Amino acid sequence: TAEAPRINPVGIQYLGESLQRQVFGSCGGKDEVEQSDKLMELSKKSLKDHGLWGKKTLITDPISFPLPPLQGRSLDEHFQKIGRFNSEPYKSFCEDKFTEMVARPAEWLRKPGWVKYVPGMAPVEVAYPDEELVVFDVETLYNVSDYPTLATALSSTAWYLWCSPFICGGDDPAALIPLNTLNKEQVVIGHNVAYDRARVLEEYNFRDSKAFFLDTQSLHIASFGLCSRQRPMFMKNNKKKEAEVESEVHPEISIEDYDDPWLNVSALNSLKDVAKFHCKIDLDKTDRDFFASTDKSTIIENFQKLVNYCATDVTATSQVFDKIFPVFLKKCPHPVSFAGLKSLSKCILPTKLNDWNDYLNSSESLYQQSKVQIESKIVQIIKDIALLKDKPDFYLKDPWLSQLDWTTKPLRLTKKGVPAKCQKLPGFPEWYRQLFPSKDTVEPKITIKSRIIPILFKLSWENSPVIWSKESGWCFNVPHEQVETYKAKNYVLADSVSQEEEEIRMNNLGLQCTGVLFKVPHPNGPTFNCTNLLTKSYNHFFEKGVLKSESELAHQALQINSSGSYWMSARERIQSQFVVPNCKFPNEFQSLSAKSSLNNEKTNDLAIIIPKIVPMGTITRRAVENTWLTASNAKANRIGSELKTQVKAPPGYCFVGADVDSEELWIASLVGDSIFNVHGGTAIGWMCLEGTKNEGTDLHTKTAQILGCSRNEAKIFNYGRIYGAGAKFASQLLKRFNPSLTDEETKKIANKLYENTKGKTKRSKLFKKFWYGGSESILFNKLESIAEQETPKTPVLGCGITYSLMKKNLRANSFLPSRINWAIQSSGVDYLHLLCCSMEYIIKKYNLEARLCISIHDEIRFLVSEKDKYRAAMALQISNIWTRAMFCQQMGINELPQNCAFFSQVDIDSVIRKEVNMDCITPSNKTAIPHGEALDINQLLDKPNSKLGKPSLDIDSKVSQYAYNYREPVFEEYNKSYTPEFLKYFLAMQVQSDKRDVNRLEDEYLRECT
DNA sequence: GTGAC
DNA sequence: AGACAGTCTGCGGCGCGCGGGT
DNA sequence: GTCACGACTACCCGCGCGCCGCAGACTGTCT
Ligand SMILES: Nc1ncnc2c1ncn2[C@H]1C[C@H](O)[C@@H](COP(=O)(O)OP(=O)(O)OP(=O)(O)O)O1
Ligand SMILES: [Mg+2]
Repeated sequence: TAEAPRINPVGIQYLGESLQRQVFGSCGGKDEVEQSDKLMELSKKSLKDHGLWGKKTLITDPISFPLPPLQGRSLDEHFQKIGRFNSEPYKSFCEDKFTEMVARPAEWLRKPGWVKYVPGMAPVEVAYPDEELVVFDVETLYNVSDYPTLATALSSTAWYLWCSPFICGGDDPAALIPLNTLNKEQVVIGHNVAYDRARVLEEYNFRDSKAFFLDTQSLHIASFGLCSRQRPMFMKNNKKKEAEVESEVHPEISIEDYDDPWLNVSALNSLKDVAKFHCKIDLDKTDRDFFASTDKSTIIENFQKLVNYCATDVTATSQVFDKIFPVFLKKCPHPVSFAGLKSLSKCILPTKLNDWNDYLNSSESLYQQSKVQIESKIVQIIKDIALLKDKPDFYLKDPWLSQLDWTTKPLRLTKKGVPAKCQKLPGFPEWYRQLFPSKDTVEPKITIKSRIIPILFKLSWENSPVIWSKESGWCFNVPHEQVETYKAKNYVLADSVSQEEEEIRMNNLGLQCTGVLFKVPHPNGPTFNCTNLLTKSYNHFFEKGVLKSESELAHQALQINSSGSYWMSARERIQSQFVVPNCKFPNEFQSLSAKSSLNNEKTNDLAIIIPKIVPMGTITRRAVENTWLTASNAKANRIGSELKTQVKAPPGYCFVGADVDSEELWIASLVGDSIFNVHGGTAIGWMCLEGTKNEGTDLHTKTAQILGCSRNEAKIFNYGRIYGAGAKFASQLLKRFNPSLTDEETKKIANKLYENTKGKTKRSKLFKKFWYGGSESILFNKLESIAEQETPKTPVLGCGITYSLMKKNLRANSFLPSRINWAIQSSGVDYLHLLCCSMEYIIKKYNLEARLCISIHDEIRFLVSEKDKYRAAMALQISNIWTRAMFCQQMGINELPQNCAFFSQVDIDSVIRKEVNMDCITPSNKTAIPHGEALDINQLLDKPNSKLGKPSLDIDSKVSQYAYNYREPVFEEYNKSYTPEFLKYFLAMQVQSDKRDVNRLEDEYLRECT
């Protein structure tokens, strides 16, 4: 009948016979079990200590369907051969690059288009440079338009200059530089090259391009780190540079270089600093103001100077690249890294123009309408208050109005005449004067973020007025009788200095002391001070009634603060995007499919945005985007949060997308389970693999149900406990999730959870310090151990770490937590690169009509026509299973669990959102969007027209030419240092639950070693 | 300052 | 009719709190 | 009954507000 499931000694299911044969081929691991039996016993003991032995898991029928064959006897051979296939011929052009540079022409000619100069010959006019490799730089007049003005290119033989018609006697500034990227394969090298790519004429096509734009900044960051640890490590570099510039003498003996050697191997990200560091070139930056002008006649003069400046920039960039590139080849030697770098350097965003303009208009209009309306009333209140200065008796009794500086200076008199020398407001109180910045200002300025607002809005805490102090922040007065009682409420007294200042101010104003000052609590802790009382996390106190106001505008101010902060943060970046319409370039916007079959109706409003993506902008080799990878999600009360819904597909096309499930937790569990060689050998690995997302039995959901919070808050809590957070911070997090709890309750819960999770600690001379008795002790010990190696490498692809964070460059300020995080956060980049390479290979092999659109970390999307949508989903599933099998085989296990093999959901839609069934109603958008479609593996297999067709025979013939070289895995290199007796005794001690047993094992080891 | 020696 | 020494008067750079994302 | 350093989520982007160091114009004796 049906096939029977296969189960380990632990109740975990594996793949079926067909999937096993097509993925892992034939393998045998029977010989390890004889050594593994002791480990199994240890694992069994651990599983009995936490009560997970004999507990049932999820068992389902096996899945079997045919797959495309592999190109080697192992996954490493397959991936290396496909990487060499996808990396050519750009890799050959990157090498054999010229070293000597040709001479510069004496005079430049002003002529529209492309002009080529060859030493010894006359200048010529050309249509395209038509070169394999060039170095490129672009200049533009940004205050006039977004279109380029001039450009220069350098090759191995000649020089090229491109001039716009706008500076050659024209009134139309809309022009783009042509390079024939749709038919000629080429490599263009530049510094921040995306900004230059955005100004190329033939890049505005839905059909794929054939040019590779390479960036030196990403190579420099990935190689040298730039001390970009986002800690005052970055501050010490600037401080040391300031100290060196201040000193006019250079002593032979150097102080603080012994303590911090890494100060000598770092620079900044700007091109001038990189050139000064690597190539010792002093690059002057003075002419950059000439491109800030409004009149174009300025550019007509000083033409030769500007062209020479741009050519000097080109020369510096070439000399920097010729030194940077071999180092990058040395640190990252796997072809998949280069293929992923090429894949992530080409992205496109199709939009529409009128919708974008309407969205911008509404988003600005609502914001200004709210802001002006509230500010008018605040100014009116200030005007009414400032009129009573003539009666000292009325305001000297008010508890709030008595804290203002009611002092007036005399009017100056010069030679018995009016001086009239910049006197802003004579004979007025000081608090009123400070509102006006200068004499020209006629109306006082005020904002809800000002400091005197809790004085203008009479605020009370526990039915007591608030008092501003110098040393502390906001405080309130409690009489002597109840001082002990409020100590039961865990409030904290202020320091003695503020007490003395309060005493002297009350003696100056002429009253007697009746109590003491208590501090308003702060969310972070008792040490921090409170400075603002109208921000987030004070709304709950306003709802309860602890914070009270005598004015109705406090609640409206809180609403306005909650509603319009993200627009205030991102308006300038959102409104300054470069959008190119269809009506201006009618010969460019070509369709993805060759058989267009006309159908140009109702397509009169189309646009394309090219993002400015830095492929490697972090120490962990992640990509950086300032606008599109920092975009908010749609919310019911947030203005302008519908940004990502503005990306729309043209008629006849759609978006197919996916996102990886529980990514880095799975990687950490795999690292922890690699010691025992069996999936589920540790308690956390067994807890992670028991259920699936579709049944609502994942670890994040269970944590949320136990803690009584949402799933995102559970994700934060779980990712906070790992990477080294304390119990006090966990208690503060629990307080912030549920603000109705008591301090002791949260402390007890956090203490119990940390005791159950991590365990206890032991210090021994032989085995240093180690955790024991917990369900995640082995994982913590392994993560601590792998970060102290001499040459740290990524376990999957073998990428190296930056020079700034290596051991030999550090004697103090170890920066330990980043070195702990680095490997786990850097494995995701390799995951993404493998996924992209697999998708590119499948698309090229089976002639699908698809192209990558956007990749936000572990989320990816593709633009696919209506005919090949389910084939694209199938290719995504195959890529996922290949990547997971690669990860499992590299770490030493030749099996894969069935539950984690495939994506949970695959999304097909027409816009970009997080969930298909979202109306996306915002305060600025009043129209709902129809829902999309989401599919799992069984529903995908049930549908027709989802099967791949006939393949091309020549692709495999081209792939088979490349070579394969065997390499040894990273953990196998790591395991050579330790003797097996040390390992077995350490593993035996890590699973014990009492100090006496560990001491006995240490004594037995000491007796055995002799 | 605080669980471990 | 300058000389110059006090004597204010704003103006710009810097750090920090506070929000968005995986 | 002492003790010896431990202890610490991570990676990115950017704006408004208070604070302080200076460049510049204005009297006022002074020659
Ligand atoms: N506060 C955070 N701290 C550390 N890492 C985080 C944090 N938030 C997100 N990440 C990291 C860990 C994730 O594995 C990785 C991918 O992001 P994300 O998809 O949001 O988490 P996830 O994959 O575990 O949940 P899900 O299964 O719903 O996709 O980014
Ligand atoms: Mg995910």
